[PDB]
Amino acid sequence: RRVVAHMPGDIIIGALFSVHHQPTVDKVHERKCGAVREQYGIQRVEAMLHTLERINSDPTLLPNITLGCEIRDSCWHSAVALEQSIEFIRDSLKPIVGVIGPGSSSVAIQVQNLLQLFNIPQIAYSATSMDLSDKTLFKYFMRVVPSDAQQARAMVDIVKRYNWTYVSAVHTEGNYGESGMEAFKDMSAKEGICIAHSYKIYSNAGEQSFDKLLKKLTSHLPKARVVACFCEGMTVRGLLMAMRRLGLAGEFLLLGSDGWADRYDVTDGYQREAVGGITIKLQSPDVKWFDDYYLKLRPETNLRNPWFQEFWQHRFQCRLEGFPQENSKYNKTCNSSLTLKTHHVQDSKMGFVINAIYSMAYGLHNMQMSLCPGYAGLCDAMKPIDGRKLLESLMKTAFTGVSGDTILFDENGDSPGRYEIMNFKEMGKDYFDYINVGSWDNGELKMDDDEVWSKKSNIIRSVCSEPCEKGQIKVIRKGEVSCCWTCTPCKENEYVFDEYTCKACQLGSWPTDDLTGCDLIPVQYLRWGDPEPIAAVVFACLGLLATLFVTVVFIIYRDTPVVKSSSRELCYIILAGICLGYLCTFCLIAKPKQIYCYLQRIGIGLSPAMSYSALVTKTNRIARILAGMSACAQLVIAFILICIQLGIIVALFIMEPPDIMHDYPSIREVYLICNTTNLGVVAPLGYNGLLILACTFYAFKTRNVPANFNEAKYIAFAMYTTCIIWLAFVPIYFGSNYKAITMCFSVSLSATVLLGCMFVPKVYIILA
Amino acid sequence: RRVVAHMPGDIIIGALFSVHHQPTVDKVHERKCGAVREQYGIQRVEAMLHTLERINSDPTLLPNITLGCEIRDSCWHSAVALEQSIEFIRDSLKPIVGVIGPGSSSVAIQVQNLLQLFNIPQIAYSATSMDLSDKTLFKYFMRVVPSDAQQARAMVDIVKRYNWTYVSAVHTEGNYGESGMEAFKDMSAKEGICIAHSYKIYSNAGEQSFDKLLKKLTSHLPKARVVACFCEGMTVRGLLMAMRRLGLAGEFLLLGSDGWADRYDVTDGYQREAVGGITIKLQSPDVKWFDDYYLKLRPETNLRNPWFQEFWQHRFQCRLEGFPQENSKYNKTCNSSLTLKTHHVQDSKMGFVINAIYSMAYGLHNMQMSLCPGYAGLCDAMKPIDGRKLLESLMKTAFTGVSGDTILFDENGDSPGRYEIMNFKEMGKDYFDYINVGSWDNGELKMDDDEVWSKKSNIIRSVCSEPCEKGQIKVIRKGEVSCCWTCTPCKENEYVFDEYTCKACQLGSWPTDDLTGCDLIPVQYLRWGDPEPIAAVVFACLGLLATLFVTVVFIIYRDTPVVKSSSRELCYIILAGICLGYLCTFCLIAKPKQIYCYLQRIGIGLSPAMSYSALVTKTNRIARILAGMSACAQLVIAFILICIQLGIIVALFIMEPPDIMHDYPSIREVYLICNTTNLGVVAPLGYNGLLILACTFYAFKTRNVPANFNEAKYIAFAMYTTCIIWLAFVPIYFGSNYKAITMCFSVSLSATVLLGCMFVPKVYIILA
Ligand SMILES: C[C@@H](NC(=O)c1ccc(C#Cc2cccc(F)c2)cn1)C(C)(C)O
Ligand SMILES: C[C@@H](NC(=O)c1ccc(C#Cc2cccc(F)c2)cn1)C(C)(C)O
Ligand SMILES: *[C@@H]1O[C@H](CO)[C@@H](O)[C@H](O)[C@H]1NC(C)=O
Ligand SMILES: *[C@@H]1O[C@H](CO)[C@@H](O)[C@H](O)[C@H]1NC(C)=O
Ligand SMILES: N[C@@H](Cn1oc(=O)[nH]c1=O)C(=O)O
Ligand SMILES: N[C@@H](Cn1oc(=O)[nH]c1=O)C(=O)O
Repeated sequence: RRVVAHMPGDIIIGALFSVHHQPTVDKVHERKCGAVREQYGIQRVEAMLHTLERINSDPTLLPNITLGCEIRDSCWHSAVALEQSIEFIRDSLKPIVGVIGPGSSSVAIQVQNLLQLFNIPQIAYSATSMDLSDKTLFKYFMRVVPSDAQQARAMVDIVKRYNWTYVSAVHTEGNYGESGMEAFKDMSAKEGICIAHSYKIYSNAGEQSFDKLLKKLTSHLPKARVVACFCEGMTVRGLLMAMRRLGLAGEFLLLGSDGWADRYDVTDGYQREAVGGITIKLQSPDVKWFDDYYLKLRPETNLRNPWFQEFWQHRFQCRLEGFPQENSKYNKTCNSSLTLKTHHVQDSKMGFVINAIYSMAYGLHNMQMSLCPGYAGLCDAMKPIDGRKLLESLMKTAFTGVSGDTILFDENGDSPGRYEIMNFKEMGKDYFDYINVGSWDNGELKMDDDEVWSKKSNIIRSVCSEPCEKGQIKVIRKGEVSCCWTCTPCKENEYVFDEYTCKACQLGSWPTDDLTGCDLIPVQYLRWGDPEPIAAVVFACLGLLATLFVTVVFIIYRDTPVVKSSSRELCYIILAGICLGYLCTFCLIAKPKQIYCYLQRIGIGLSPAMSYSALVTKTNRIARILAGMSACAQLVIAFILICIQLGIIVALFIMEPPDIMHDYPSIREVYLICNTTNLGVVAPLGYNGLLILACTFYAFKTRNVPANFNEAKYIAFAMYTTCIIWLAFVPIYFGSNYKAITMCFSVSLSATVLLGCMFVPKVYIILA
Repeated sequence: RRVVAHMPGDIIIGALFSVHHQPTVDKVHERKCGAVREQYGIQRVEAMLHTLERINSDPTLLPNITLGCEIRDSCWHSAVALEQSIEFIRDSLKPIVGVIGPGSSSVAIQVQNLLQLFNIPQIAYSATSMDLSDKTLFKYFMRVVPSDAQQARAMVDIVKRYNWTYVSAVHTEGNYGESGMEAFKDMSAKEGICIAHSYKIYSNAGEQSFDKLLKKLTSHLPKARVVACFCEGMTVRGLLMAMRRLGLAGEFLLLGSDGWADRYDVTDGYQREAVGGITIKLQSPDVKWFDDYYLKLRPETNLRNPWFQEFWQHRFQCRLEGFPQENSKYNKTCNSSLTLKTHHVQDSKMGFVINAIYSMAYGLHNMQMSLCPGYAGLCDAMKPIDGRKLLESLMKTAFTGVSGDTILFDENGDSPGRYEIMNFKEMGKDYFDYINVGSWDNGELKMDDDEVWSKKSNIIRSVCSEPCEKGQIKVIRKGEVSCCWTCTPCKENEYVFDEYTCKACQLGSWPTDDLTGCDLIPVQYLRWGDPEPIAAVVFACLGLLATLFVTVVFIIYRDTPVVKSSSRELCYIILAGICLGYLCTFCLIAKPKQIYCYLQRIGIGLSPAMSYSALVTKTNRIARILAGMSACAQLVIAFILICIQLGIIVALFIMEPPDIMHDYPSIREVYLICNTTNLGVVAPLGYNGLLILACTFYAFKTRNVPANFNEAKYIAFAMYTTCIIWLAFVPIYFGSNYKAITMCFSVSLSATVLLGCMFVPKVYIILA
């Protein structure tokens, strides 16, 4: 029923070219094909018809015998191609020794499933899916083109080079699109790429299907502006027509594939919508001798091609009245002046088709040479050409292609190849073209970023979220695509440990600038400078001057009656304690070290205790003599209890060594202090307070007595005031942080009031 | 060539049964298929051979015409089935009017692609993939079974019923497994299920492939304990063999499908590894007449089935001497006592097979009744049986199946069906069986959770992470599936409002008990009661009593001679001041409101001024008396001094109006006290300090002058004591936030010392 192109020969080679368009979604069941094709149709048919005659004319290839062909139309449809393939193998049920496989991957799979049953090798020129690399299922299938694994790698490289992270995905329903999108999704989601949503659609889908697909694509338009299309040319054209219908004229960047390549028939009429698209095209130089033969073809003389008259009518819209094919649908006639030179575009994969035919010829040549080296022709051992031997010879053959490079097949039947990255641009006014803006070879992507985006303002990068590495802010993911995150700044206490978590530093520590890491907060100590410490040391200096003056005035007047009243040694240890207190004041405000830290503690424990014990063991005799031991050796009765005092601090000392803790009152600052604790400091103060209570009780006992210049009342008043000076600082000491300056002040004031109200009257009048 | 089973008839019906096993991975190219099958092989062939004879015998169906058949072996392989299908259509190049399609989905697709080119209806009994529902690509395909969309729905229902979330997935490479797993993935990822990893493998893959697959499965073993297998019976058997080999004995839960169903040939020998697995099986009642016919078959008499001798020798391991198919591999001979009744198991999908055949017959009948109603037989308008008419009659035919229900086809060529959920359990010792533990019909999943997991301890649910929603802890997702989360506690300041983020209360609130919502922690005020305020109130009461007693004494003893030197009005001013102080302390300790601290400030200002202003001028007069306008100048001096302080207080109030602030010292607690500043509490305090200094200077001037019982000495005692108290409260005030209670104490103590050192000599002297 369907027509076929013949060429007589001793050996017949089949061919499946999509001369006509895929049947519409209505007429699929009738299996009637659409309009004729030029690039994928007549050009390839003429290419095969001419290359066979070139081979036949060549004496150095397939000598003494001729190569024929039986070219059939597959209409880019699996059913039509399967029917034509059945027509191929009808003889096996002149035999077809091999076919030049169809262009579509799914169609090639369908044809191979039938052909491998009859041992008919099949060489494809544009079938690209990875599924055809499985030699277990597709043993009799070979390619002159690489698989789409390299194409998926190239697409991922392109999306990676341009910061594209949040893209959408579209692929044509079938085997090429499906496998390509699976490979792309795998190797993209592996590295860094996030897909907004993957869509699939048939090439022959209606207008409504493409409209719905474009609406779904636009649902993510503000964020995902890049659409990775592992789609055929017709799918991309349908997308462009949908864009035109609903007024989208540059909101998307279409990233095409080998299906789009640099085809002018997929952007014609809709150039404005496809501008800025980036496509991948298998590298194949133009074939000059094909152009020299094709452009001189005329319908009157071209009889061996059954589709040439229809193509001539369809291209130059006209009617060939003289010939049986007229097609009066075209109103005007064709004058003998129209030529194929005008608006001639040679298809991209012409080299591949010629290479496939040459490959089959060379395989046949090798097999013939191997079988009968002597005979020049078809030997008796070659009349029943075996498909297995031909396949074996083809799998190892190597030759020189039309381009000039070496064509050879690997273990999977594929062939080496490199890609060109083309960009659809507007060059002039009302002029669009495909510009070669890069290449991809074995993982090396050499792109040129000046022709595409001839400026710094490129396409808005398809990113879900802006880079959120701005200082404090971290990144959290809400379960959806790991590229759509939300930004939360975390507390100044913590610093970022990774991009998704920030952790806290140690108890005493602060994050560094920009929270890159963590540092140690400097320990700010009580300095020898500062207002309060310098005031304290001034106080201590005044105190020392007072003590030395009083000691001098006592040494001058040793045995005077106005002095020799009580034990003189008690009124030596009192001044000793007074001096030691101010020595403690000096020792306290200092860098916390090992020696100073126990020196200050033993001093605080020992000084006021000694002085006030001396005062008590003076007043005891002083008032018991008038109320009704003593002698002069009361110094002992003091010392022993003072020794007890010493002993108890020994008990407190042995438990707590004079170390330094690093007090942390807040997260911001760090302080260092002595090893003094509540238990270690409340006991000596408790003992001192008991002594104070006894002294106060007994100063009350004596109060007013007639003595030498009335010491008793003044010392009682000093005791009274000291009792409350001690208590004043208690709230701002127990639990506070400045307990050192308070200790210095308390000791200073206590010493001053004790010295000023017991010594000053007596020695003052003595000097006066 | 391959052997086929013939049956003469007027109309021939093709059939493709997997009589032999799938060719091994090393024999695929030769297309030599393996050992014979019983359930999927001989049983189905015998079923068709007997069903056709039943139809021929039946006069009410297809009268006056006999039904023939040409049964061929597909070996469960696409290539072998395609070869057999080519042999079916070889006449078109007695015609085959229709085939009973193969069992596999991919094999059925391959056969349909070829059959639709010749208008040959194909009815499948077990092909269940969704892809075969597309009537555009598979117009001539019908089935008596539902698609696997319902099966994926059933699997998702089962995984969601037992709260399996982090399941793993395996499917057989092909069309049934692929489509089933895509459907399951969609339907499961939609609701709440996550897939640890999806794996694919061929049925005839080697031991190494299954070992690698099982190692990858065990890589998630502790967490992903349930495996959803959209796998064929042979894939499940291979998984079981791997489990036996590498020592897995029941730490996986295999969730089978229609491929597994309740097949005993996938768990034979490896029952221990498959125990506990849950499978889905299409419901099909056992056919009784088929059992009656089948169990009486003998190799001697059964000649029409060419595979019966081989099957007989394979099943009972023995050699048949009396027939050409000796197969001397087996040692022993076959005695005339072996019967098929022993260990007989009828396959699950037998009724479907019968139904398919019946459906075809019925359709033919209908079409005949539609074409030639009068003639009984094959009318002249029916000799070239038309595929389109037969398909159209099949698509609308409805009849009664062997089960008893009504078989009919919908618009997609499918048929209604329901599923049984079976469980592989161990009944006794060394005895395993498939137990019907549930069903699934049109979305309703009935199950028996007591039969599977007899105890409450079921299989450890496949969960990637334990429920983190308990208390303050929060869920954080990493860069992987959303069913695995890290459980991290966020601080007690924050409350969780969403399961993936928690936020802190603004300034003065706390999270509730449920950590859902801030609670606005209550404010704390001075709180009438408590020990300290009660003591303060007691002191205030004592002071008021003292003031009233002194005033009563003063007003009773008006112009007594001893009280004549001191100014009466100045004493009145003093008493008024002390009374105002004791009222101000009462006012201050209370709930803070506008009016309260509107006058508490003027109290704290005036009352000390009211007293000390009078006292200073009194002392000035008493000093001028000794050193050298009585009352007239003193009152105006008091006037101007009190007025200057009143003006200062008024200006401070005007410049800084009082408002009840809600100061927040920390996040934990909130306090309210009406606004005060450094100036607001220093300027009046500084003024009164100047007053105290002046009073101290003057009463030092007078010191111990002879007077009425030397009131100067009492004044000196008063100023000493007052200065001491004022200096005493500095640390507790300026070091802590207890402003109110310390102010109460200070005011009360100053007032009481002024009331003690004065007016006590007066009262106790004038009393005598
Ligand atoms: C600050 C603190 N005060 C003291 O822990 C303290 C310790 C020692 C002294 C003293 C003294 C002194 C007095 C006179 C002569 C002399 F040699 C020494 C005062 N306060 C408390 C109890 C919280 O008020
Ligand atoms: C807590 C603080 N005390 C006061 O801010 C203060 C304010 C007023 C008074 C008083 C009084 C008074 C005394 C006698 C009669 C009278 F009517 C009033 C005391 N202290 C300081 C100075 C740190 O001690
Ligand atoms: C984003 O692309 C730019 C060039 O367009 C370049 O900085 C780099 O390839 C990408 N940036 C990063 C951080 O990788
Ligand atoms: C599964 O569903 C929820 C999980 O929290 C629970 O209420 C129920 O008891 C679980 N188990 C079964 C057998 O439904
Ligand atoms: N690469 C495609 C072939 N191809 O698809 C088109 O749309 N044009 C074209 O040449 C395939 O592998 O099927
Ligand atoms: N629906 C299944 C049918 N089936 O698969 C098996 O492995 N056994 C069996 O009956 C398929 O499409 O393959």
